[PDB]
Amino acid sequence: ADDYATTRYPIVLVHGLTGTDKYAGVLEYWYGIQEDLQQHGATVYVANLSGFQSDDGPNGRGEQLLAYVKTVLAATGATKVNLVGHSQGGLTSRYVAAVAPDLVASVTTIGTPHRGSEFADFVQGVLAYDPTGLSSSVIAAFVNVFGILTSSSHNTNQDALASLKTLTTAQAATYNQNYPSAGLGAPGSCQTGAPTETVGGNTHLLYSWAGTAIQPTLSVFGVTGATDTSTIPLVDPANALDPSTLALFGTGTVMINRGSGQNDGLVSKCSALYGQVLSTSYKWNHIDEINQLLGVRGAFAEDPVAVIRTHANRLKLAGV
Ligand SMILES: [Ca+2]
Repeated sequence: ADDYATTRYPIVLVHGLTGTDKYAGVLEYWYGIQEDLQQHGATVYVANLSGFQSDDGPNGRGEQLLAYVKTVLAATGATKVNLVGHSQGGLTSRYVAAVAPDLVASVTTIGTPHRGSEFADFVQGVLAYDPTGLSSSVIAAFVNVFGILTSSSHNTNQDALASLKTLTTAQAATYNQNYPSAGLGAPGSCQTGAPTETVGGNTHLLYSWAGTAIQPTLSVFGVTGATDTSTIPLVDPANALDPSTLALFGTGTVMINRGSGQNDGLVSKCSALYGQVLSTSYKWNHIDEINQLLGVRGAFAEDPVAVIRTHANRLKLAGV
C-alpha cells in the first residue's frame, strides 16, 4: 500500500443509470475500485443516488449529490472534492460543479453521455409509438421497482421515465444549454472543449475517457454491421461469464444503425468527449468501464482499475 493515488481533495465516485453504491447491499457498483484506490492512499467516497432520475430538478440526482458532497466535506475537513462520474454520473457531477463550484476541484467523466444516447432515443421513440401510454406505465413501473429493490438504502425516489428523457440526445442538448461548460466542444463537432474552466472564480480541472469496444464494419442493404473488439470473436470468456458483454454488443449495433459511430454499447465516442480527453481507444463496453460484471472483461480490454488508479495519480500531480 502506498500514496500513488493520494490526492489533495477527496475523490467522490458518482454512479450512473440503474446505480447505487452497492446493488442490493451486496455488489459494489464500482467493483474493486474503492479498495484499489484506498490501497494507493486515496480518500474515496461512493455516492448513493437515485438510479432513475433526472440530474437537475428538486428531486434530481444533482441535488442528492450536492447534499452528499457537503457531508463528505464536513467529515473529511476538506474544502473541495474531485468528482469522478460514470455514465449519467458525469452529468450529475457537471450539475454540482455548476451550482456549487466552490466545492469542486475537478470533474472526470467516464463513458458519460454528454450528448445523450441514441439507445435512449430508440427506447423513448418506441414508447411514444403506443398512444395509450400503457407500455410506458408498465415498463417504467418495473424499472422503478428494480431501482427500489436494488438501491442499498431502498431509495424510493425512482423515476425511469424521467431518467429516460434525460438521456435522450435532444434532452442532453437542452441540458448543455442550461448547464454549459467550457469542457464541451460545439454540438456536432465530435471534438472536446477546454481542459479547465473557472466557474464563479473557482478553477476546475476537466477530464474524460470513453470506451469504444463496439466498432462499425460493413453496410449491406442499408444495415451496418458491428464487431465487439473487446473480445476474442465468439469464444471470449467474457461472452460466457458476463451477460452484459453480448447484450452491449447488441445495443451498440443498434446505436451504430442510428448513426452513433463507435461506442461502448450505450454511449458514443462523440457523446463522451469532455475536457481533457485522456483516451477513446479502450476496447471497453459501458460496464467494463466500472470493472463489471465482477471484473470480467474481454481479452483485449485494458484493466479499468489500473486506468482509474493512474488517473488518481494524475490528479495528485495536477495539484488536486
Ligand atoms: Ca464486462
